[PDB]
Amino acid sequence: HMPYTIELIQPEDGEAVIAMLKTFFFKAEPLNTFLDLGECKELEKYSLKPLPDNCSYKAVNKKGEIIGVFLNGLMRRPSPDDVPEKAADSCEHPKFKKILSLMDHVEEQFNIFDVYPDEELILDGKILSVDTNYRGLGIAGRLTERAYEYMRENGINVYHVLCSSHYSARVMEKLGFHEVFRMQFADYKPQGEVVFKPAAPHVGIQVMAKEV
Ligand SMILES: CC(=O)SCCNC(=O)CCNC(=O)[C@H](O)C(C)(C)COP(=O)(O)OP(=O)(O)OC[C@H]1O[C@@H](n2cnc3c(N)ncnc32)[C@H](O)[C@@H]1OP(=O)(O)O
Repeated sequence: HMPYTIELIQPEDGEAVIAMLKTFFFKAEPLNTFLDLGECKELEKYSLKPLPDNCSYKAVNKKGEIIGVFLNGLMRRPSPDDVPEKAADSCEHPKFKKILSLMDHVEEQFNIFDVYPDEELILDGKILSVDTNYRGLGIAGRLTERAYEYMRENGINVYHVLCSSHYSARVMEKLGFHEVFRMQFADYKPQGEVVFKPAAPHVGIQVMAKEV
């Protein structure tokens, strides 16, 4: 029950975070749904990568249950010659590899520091999820406000969130973000042919940003 606390997520919390995301987050993602992604250990491992950056937050109720998370990573301004490690490289899951390959392609097509060339460090919002028993109560907004406190404490001015869902992008707009980059699924043809055709409201990847 409530009030809930908002706390820093520790690496120890990884199993509990994954359990929560399986019930409330992963199955709602449109690319996951389009591919009919089953149980996917690679997705779970990839989802936990931001935690050691020590800027991910959990909402925890009076029973000690995680009822919301906002997983965040830190993004440092790249040098022109830096090449990012391809996430899809060495992925063993063929369906999930297609998703990571698209993520790598977005990274090659758009650099957030082209929008913000004077910024040295940007906060990267990766996964925002709230328990379906506790939605409409402002938990997402308070998780986001906790990240604003991290940003103020550390001199970070820009919050970046990549969305694969039209509905996710609108949630971020309601939270005060704006779109800075779009790539339509209909235009993503890495080997000459379309790979993704999710349900109609989902037109493409939308990168959202907020100056805070
Ligand atoms: C980085 C990212 O992943 S972007 C974040 C998007 N995440 C997701 O889409 C995961 C699935 N959805 C969720 O986990 C949640 O619905 C969230 C995170 C989008 C919203 O969390 P909440 O704590 O409910 O946020 P909040 O209280 O502000 O409600 C947001 C809106 O959802 C609507 N809503 C109400 N009940 C529900 C429900 N059961 N499911 C979805 N949305 C609901 C509310 O009416 C509210 O509308 P408004 O913004 O016009 O006022």
